[PDB]
Amino acid sequence: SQTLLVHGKDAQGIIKQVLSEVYDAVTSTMGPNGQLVMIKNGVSTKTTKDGVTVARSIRFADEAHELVNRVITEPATKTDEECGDGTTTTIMLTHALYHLFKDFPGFQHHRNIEDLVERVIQRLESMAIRVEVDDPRLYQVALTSSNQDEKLARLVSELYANNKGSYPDIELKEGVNFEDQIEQTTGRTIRMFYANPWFAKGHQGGVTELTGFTAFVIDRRIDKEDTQKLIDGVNHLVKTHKQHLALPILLIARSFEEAANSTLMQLNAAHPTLVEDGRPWLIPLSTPGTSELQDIAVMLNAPMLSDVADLTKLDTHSINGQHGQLELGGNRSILKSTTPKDEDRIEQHARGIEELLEGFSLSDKFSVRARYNERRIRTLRGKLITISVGGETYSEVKERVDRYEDVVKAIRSALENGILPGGGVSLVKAVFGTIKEGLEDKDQSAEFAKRYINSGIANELMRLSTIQHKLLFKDTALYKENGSFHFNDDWLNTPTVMNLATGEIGTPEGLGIYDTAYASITALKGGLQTAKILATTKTLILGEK
Amino acid sequence: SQTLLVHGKDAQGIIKQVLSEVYDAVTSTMGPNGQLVMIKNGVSTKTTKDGVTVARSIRFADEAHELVNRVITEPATKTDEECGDGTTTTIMLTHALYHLFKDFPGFQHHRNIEDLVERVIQRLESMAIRVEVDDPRLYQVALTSSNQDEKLARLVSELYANNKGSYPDIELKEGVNFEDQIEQTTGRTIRMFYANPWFAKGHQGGVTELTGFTAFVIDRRIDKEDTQKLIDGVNHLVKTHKQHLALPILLIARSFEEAANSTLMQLNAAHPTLVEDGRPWLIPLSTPGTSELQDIAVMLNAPMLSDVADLTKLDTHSINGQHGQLELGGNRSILKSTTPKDEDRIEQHARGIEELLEGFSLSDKFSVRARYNERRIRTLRGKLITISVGGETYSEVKERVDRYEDVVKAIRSALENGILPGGGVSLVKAVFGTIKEGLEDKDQSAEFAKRYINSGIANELMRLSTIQHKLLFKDTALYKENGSFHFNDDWLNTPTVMNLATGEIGTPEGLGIYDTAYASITALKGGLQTAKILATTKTLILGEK
Amino acid sequence: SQTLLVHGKDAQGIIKQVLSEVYDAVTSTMGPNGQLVMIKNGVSTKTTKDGVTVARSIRFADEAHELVNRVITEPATKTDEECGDGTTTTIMLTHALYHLFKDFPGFQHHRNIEDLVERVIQRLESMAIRVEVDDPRLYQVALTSSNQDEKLARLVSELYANNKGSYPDIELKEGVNFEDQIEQTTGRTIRMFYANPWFAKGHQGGVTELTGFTAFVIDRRIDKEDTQKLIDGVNHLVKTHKQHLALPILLIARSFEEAANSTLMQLNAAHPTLVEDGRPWLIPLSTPGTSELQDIAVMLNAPMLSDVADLTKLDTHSINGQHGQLELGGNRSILKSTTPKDEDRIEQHARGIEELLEGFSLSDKFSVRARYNERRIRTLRGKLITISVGGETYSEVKERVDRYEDVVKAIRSALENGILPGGGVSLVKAVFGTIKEGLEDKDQSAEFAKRYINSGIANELMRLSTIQHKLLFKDTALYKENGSFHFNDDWLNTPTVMNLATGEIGTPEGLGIYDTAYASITALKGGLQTAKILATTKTLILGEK
Ligand SMILES: Nc1ncnc2c1ncn2[C@@H]1O[C@H](COP(=O)(O)OP(=O)(O)OP(=O)(O)O)[C@@H](O)[C@H]1O
Ligand SMILES: Nc1ncnc2c1ncn2[C@@H]1O[C@H](COP(=O)(O)OP(=O)(O)OP(=O)(O)O)[C@@H](O)[C@H]1O
Ligand SMILES: Nc1ncnc2c1ncn2[C@@H]1O[C@H](COP(=O)(O)OP(=O)(O)OP(=O)(O)O)[C@@H](O)[C@H]1O
Ligand SMILES: [Mg+2]
Ligand SMILES: [Mg+2]
Ligand SMILES: [Mg+2]
Repeated sequence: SQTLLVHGKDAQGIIKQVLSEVYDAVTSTMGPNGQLVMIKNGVSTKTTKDGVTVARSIRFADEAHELVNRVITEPATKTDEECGDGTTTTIMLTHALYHLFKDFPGFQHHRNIEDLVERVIQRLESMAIRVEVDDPRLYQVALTSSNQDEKLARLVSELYANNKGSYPDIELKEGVNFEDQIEQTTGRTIRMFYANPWFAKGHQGGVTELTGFTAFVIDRRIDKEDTQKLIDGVNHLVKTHKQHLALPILLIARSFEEAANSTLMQLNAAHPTLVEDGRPWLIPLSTPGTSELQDIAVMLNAPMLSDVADLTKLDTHSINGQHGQLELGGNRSILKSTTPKDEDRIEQHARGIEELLEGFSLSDKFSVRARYNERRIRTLRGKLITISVGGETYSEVKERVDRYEDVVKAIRSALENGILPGGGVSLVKAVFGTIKEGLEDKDQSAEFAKRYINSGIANELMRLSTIQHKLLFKDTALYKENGSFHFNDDWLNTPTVMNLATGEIGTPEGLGIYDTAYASITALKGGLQTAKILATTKTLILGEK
Repeated sequence: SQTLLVHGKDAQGIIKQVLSEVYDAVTSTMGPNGQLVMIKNGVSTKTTKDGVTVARSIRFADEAHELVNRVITEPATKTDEECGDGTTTTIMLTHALYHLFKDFPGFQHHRNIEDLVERVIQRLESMAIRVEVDDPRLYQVALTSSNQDEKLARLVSELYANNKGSYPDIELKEGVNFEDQIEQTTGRTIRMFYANPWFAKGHQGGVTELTGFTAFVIDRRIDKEDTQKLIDGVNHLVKTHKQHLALPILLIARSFEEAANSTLMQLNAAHPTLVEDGRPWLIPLSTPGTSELQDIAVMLNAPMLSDVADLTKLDTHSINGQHGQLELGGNRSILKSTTPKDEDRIEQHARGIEELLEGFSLSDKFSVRARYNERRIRTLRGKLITISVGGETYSEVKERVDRYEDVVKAIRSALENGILPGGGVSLVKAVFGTIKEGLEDKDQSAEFAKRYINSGIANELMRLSTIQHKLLFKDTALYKENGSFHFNDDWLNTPTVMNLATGEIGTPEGLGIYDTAYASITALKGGLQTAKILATTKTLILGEK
Repeated sequence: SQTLLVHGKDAQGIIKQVLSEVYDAVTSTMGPNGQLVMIKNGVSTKTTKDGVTVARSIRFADEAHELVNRVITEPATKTDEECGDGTTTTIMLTHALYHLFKDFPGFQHHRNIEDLVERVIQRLESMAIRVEVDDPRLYQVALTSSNQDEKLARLVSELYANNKGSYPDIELKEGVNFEDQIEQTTGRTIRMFYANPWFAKGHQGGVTELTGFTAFVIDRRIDKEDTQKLIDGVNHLVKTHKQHLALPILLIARSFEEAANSTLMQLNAAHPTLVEDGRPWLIPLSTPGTSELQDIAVMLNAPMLSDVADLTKLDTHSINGQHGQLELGGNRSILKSTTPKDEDRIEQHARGIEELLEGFSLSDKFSVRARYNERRIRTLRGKLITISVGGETYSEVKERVDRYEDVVKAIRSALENGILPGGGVSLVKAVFGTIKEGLEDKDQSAEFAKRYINSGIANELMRLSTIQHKLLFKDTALYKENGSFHFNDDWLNTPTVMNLATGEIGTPEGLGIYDTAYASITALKGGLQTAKILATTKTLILGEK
């Protein structure tokens, strides 16, 4: 607390200090050849090469430095929390693009750097190699994202390929044995669960399996206001429409407050003739994006309802009690048995969501909105699998669980969005291409030249695409010959890289080195934003009021 | 705590230091091109360009320095809290005018600077372009005050323009979805609320809806002194005048203390024949400027009463029980159903307040006295709308709620008081107008020249009106040609600026760049005083006694 | 707390600093000639030469230095916890191999050094001399591991050799006398113990001896979820199948939570007719690697059961109550009386585990997978013995107990995995052999030369195998002649060392100086990993988040 207000040269000096320091730490771990980072936590030592673990746990002494560090880190951290294996690439570009912005000052040049890089992103978005579960490149992506795990990459891509038709939902648990072990189900993970522990079998939050139910989906949150309409709706359903009904009745909703749960507890005891072996016949279920409830409505053949008063106005046309098989739970509910008739309804709805995605724009296909609709698809069409991951020690078990989870994340987002050739090649093909497109285009060559090429940003941006390919293979066999390396036309057609596991040289395509499309795009997208913010900030305020 | 008394050279040296530091930090965030500010708060980083959020959160290490900072910050902070988008302009002029005051010392010159700038405020006040909700310039103000929000400016201007007759009262909630959602009501927000939670339906502070009531507005604050007269008045109303009475009875007042609420609770229990389904038939209501209660009286057809003893001396002439529809609440009460007979009374009372604003002086029209009276008009004639603002994250939703809030505040005060051409032009036109008006006027040129032109103040002030235009457009396409820029007669007739979003050059009128009149006027008003205060201070005291 | 982020030159310097200080301290204790280390602990002084004790309790002032010290110390400490006598070796090589990694930089050389040393490991693994309990080398191993204890080594070797057939399980107690005293039993230590103290005789955790029982092994952890099925299973067993039953019933499992134990307390009280002299007839037993319960199932003739619901569906074909003799206990249970009919079942299961080890790989034979399976064999076939260790003080008794425990750990892992000739010789033979093997082989001598010999790695790695032999005998009778020492053919065929206890010179085989194979292997394996880690670290982080 010497100076709480830092403006101008000093500010940009500290920004540049923190960036370059964070850059040298995190990039050192990149690739399988990356060098290590030892981290302190109290009385132990987590020694690692995982870039996400380095990025997250770097800390600074000065509040002003740490203020900048959080701006560089929380974008890269946030990539893996949604993607899987692509954090270090984000920080690299943040550094490279920041260095660019400062090379070309004046806030027309800045707007030209934004526009050019956004057009490079579009080339990557179009480059996306779409892939099916049959494909052996899935193994290659998983082999890439696992730091060469012969055993692991083989399991997951087999597990996806062996379910050629339905997209698997995988969960992980700490295993007891040395060997791993799999637990396949024909079950669908559903996002609903108990409102109160009383509504389970045994009356204490147990896992209630059922062989028949009659579901209803409400949109509104239920609190002290709704207590009248529940008694109206429930006694209407059991008194009038008891003929076409399979117990128990599920009331699926957004939220159930403690006032509403106590009322529905009394409604179960009101009709004790329907209580078979202790099981309550009425269960309220909660879910923590209103379309995720429409899925739940569609899965269980339940009607969609907007108000709690709508339960009175119902008929056999809208009420349909399923004779399937459900497992209600405290964390989540699981549907197992689905008749061919019910799966027919769910696939037709699943095509409808895929038909919205088919016609989305190119950049819209990599949006949050798009990834949220693909989440809904996996909920509907997707079997449940539970892998108990093993190892020699407990610490290898827990370490291996993380490397399983990174792979699962990558394979899913690979076939979802796309795949690209790795080794920092796809980035170089993209930049060098986007320059050649607008320049070769005689229509806009006039102005395209005057902004980018004429100014010299094009050639700067071309040198920066190299960074990754330099970081990986500078000081290896590939770079020993011919001083540095000639990025000529002959390379651009058939791009040579080195596999750092085996040692051999060839194309990324031939050697089997692939990145996920969503990573290297979202790295660049976030890399630009965070490079801009750093480059365009001129003031730091340390005063907690 | 070295020195607790600072006089003279040392005192002004700190003021100049603090004013220059706060200037550089805040004015860097001006315009859409504006550079950013990172702010610490514990373990997070709010990075922003909003000059308010910067201004408010600047802190200084030395107590002496922070003493002066509070004086420079609180006026600019206090502009947004009543206007919406007009804070950075305040600090700019506070700097600019401080420099003017010190350039011309001696307390005859000081008096002259005030008078000249005060006449410049009048020329701004007369430049105010009055605008209807119909007008497409409302979009242009909203667009400007939103930093180019195509979606937001369109929505709020559509919402005002679709209600061409009744001025909307908007509120904002944290929305769940990606999309926004709109909740239009035919309701008027009223400032009364429950004294005690016992008086609602269910006896715990709930939202009691009613379809009939008989209100009585009291002026005085109620405490232990008034417990006798309530029992006199209440039993007089129920025993004698029960025939012309619709329950419940509303006792609206300034403040109900805990002694009086315990008495009225017993008065409800005293007559249990009138308690219809729990609802207490007597409710005391509180409000946190006595004419706001006169509005509440006119809305509910209740008689205005000075003393609590007046409740006995009443008749069927003074008492009038409404059969409308009211919703009593803990934060505020709302009236929805109003019979065309009632809105005939309310509109006539609304015109009567507009009668006072028509004939007010020009400088009186921008006062607090004026704006408070306009607050009354919106309480009387105004529908209620509640927008649940959405987005991708929680932080974007809360970020976007403020940008909604700032646009609403602007649009309201735009049509309320006026609209001016932005881009720091209007200020130049104002100063170059005021100097020429007094100079060209044959009657007062003899003395006008001797004060302002001969002493050199006019030329100083002419240069300072440029400050805003220079900060925005220096280092751009507009200032590149011909060194600096020529503010000649050719410019004053048709003033050129640069739209910083698009990059094209033109008039503020032609490009659609508009500041609110109340902002740029209250920026100057506040600029002068605060500049005066800083320039006319020669002693700082730090001692907590 | 000056800097929390150490990168590059600074990082490697501290690693080298710490390694070379930890090397100097621990290696000085090596062999019987080793020099001493005094260690503080509050208000006393443990003065020692046992390398494990040195390494573990070395600390550093700077957090950065202690960060690295944990990485050097935790591997060698973790050798003796499983192996017995082999920590200083591990550190010695960690130093040596680190040195090598730095001499040959560039990460193709790093992969070469690994592959070469990995083949040196294989040659040691093949050099492993397998040994029977009858053999007099077991004494020679013990003699080495005890720093020459004539009285101790003789006992433990005599103890294993007198039980020529069954592998003795040894435990230790602090004795009262000067002399040692032994307590032989025909008892088998079993890993089950009381869930709750209520289930023992006297109802407070006592040692309940039984002469008849009927055991049942459950796989799952038992908590509040399983309380229904236990009452279903227990009353099914006692009501239906009471004829073929010997009390008490033992419910062996993974874990019994306090909800399940309170249920079984009521089930004993439910049938008081079967309570003979206080003893509860139903005991739940817990165990803190799923195949160890299959051993417990086989030892007691109990059926293996996955679910708790399986107890209902049972028959005389699956149920068999033993009429042996068991001793239940708080820490562990003990089986004494086993009929020849039972031991036939247990020996056949033991051979079945051994037939898995017959068919393992050479490198897999030294795995934790292998060592866990061999732990199962000793539990099955293995008589119990308890030695109360004596001495002249309390401190010598406790000192001597550790040296017993090292010899037991060594002798067990010697005959388990193998024996090698000590005096640092087998390391020199292995390295000098592995070089000559690949070189001599005309098939691969083309490339083997190009990688290892031509580069100079071979000659460096050969020099480093000397390290151990140099540190023992440099500055002795063996090294005084001929300046340094010639490691020619003549030596390799008959490798001369010195017995530092006597003084005389001869072969390690002849003098009787033998290392445990598992030690000098797992030292090298660990030395390579930890050298690599140290040599490939270029970032230290001290930030406590
Ligand atoms: N065998 C290989 N040969 C060459 N390059 C490889 C190989 N495996 C991975 N890469 C490259 O290394 C880069 C990925 O590095 P790495 O996985 O260490 O960091 P990241 O994916 O950016 O972030 P994270 O720490 O989340 O994994 C990719 O550009 C990829 O092409
Ligand atoms: N597209 C544009 N082109 C040119 N000038 C613009 C544009 N948009 C806004 N401005 C100018 O920016 C100034 C307003 O600055 P800004 O909105 O950053 O701060 P403020 O309104 O003083 O306070 P606050 O921080 O509360 O918004 C006005 O003078 C206006 O003319
Ligand atoms: N009488 C002896 N003559 C020659 N060498 C010996 C003799 N006794 C032991 N050694 C050698 O000394 C080495 C063992 O030393 P030491 O027991 O101090 O190391 P360590 O086993 O790694 O440490 P710790 O026993 O604390 O785990 C072996 O190489 C062994 O061959
Ligand atoms: Mg990874
Ligand atoms: Mg604003
Ligand atoms: Mg020892």
